[PDB]
Amino acid sequence: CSLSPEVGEGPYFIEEDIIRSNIVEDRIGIRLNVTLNLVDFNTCKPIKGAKVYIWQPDYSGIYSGFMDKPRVKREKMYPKDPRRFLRGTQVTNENGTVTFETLFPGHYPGRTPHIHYRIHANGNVAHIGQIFFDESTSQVIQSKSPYNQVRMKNEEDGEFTYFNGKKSIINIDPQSLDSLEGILNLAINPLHRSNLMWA
Ligand SMILES: [Fe+3]
Repeated sequence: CSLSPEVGEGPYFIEEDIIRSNIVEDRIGIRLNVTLNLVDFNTCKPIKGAKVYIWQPDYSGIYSGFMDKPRVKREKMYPKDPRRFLRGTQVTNENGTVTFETLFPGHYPGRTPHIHYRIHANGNVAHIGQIFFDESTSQVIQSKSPYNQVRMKNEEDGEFTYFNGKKSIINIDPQSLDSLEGILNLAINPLHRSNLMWA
């Protein structure tokens, strides 16, 4: 129960209700279950009814909707393809929990591997961030197929450094090396209006 850090949205958010737990579609990689537990910063009690969005690139660093890897611009970015793999939304339960069935993310050049997330509560964009991986685990996974077929360090990454990525690393249960299980506990502020959206 300390306020989780926020991190810039980047350019590839797509504001669509795709409410599902399994976001893999046709993508290939290593299965990762991402469980996020949300509490209200103020009370430390779980937050119920919050919409959690995640989005991430596939193993070779492609984002669905931006598969033609277009030029990035400060002005509002619009997806060209209709694919939505590796994107989803889940609504927190009584316990403040959502779980997604995803893959370990690939990454871009000039970025460390991560999964984005954005949370709506009370019709406000309450919190935007990024999920990072412990260096040892990331190294293990990147040595396996298909991740090893195409890496900026956490500490080289502008976003990780500037926005406290250290407090935003997902905890992977090591014995889960059938499918990986990851837990990240977050404390957010449902009254906060984030200003970290791309537009
Ligand atoms: Fe990204």
